[PDB]
Amino acid sequence: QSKSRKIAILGYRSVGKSSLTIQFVEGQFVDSYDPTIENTFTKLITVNGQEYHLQLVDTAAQDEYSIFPQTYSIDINGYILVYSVTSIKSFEVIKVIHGKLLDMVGKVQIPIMLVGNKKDLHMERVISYEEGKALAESWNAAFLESSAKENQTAVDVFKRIILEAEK
Ligand SMILES: Nc1nc2c(ncn2[C@@H]2O[C@H](COP(=O)(O)OP(=O)(O)OP(=O)(O)O)[C@@H](O)[C@H]2O)c(=O)[nH]1
Ligand SMILES: [Mg+2]
Repeated sequence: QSKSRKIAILGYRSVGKSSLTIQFVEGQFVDSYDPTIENTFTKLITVNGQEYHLQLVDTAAQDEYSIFPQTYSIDINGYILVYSVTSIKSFEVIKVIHGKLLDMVGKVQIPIMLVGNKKDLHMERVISYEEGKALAESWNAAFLESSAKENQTAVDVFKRIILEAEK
């Protein structure tokens, strides 16, 4: 009765894939990392009374040239696509990533959500809320903005991808 989830987090370099994950897992914010290394965390959380066993695959940076597999993994229960509100490139890239992710997964019922991270960097935003939101809507995906400095926003990200898979 203790549910299980493997979640993959995707996106361009330095968008905050690791920071969000670490903030959600260890409750702290970090200034540096090992960019091209894949990392996997385990985290237990109770969402609405139900206990979930979480595996979080913090993938290495990908761009428009990264190879996406042609076939999905059964054991992966959902995908978080991250970009930074401070980087146009990361936004262009997350669209390419969604594209290649959709080729890989086909019609299979595995949730994909979109996260615009670094919302706390007000003076460096180059992507509006409406643009991320409308992109997500065009994908029939969920959308949140987040800051890896703000624990509750990282919580809301993972909670939402879990809830999508229950839908
Ligand atoms: N202010 C602010 N800085 C952030 C936020 N998220 C990440 N950063 C910073 O952005 C830089 C990149 O963060 P990472 O978590 O390493 O990004 P990443 O997606 O894991 O990048 P790769 O591992 O290279 O793929 C780091 O210096 C972080 O401290 C955020 O939400 N707000
Ligand atoms: Mg990473």
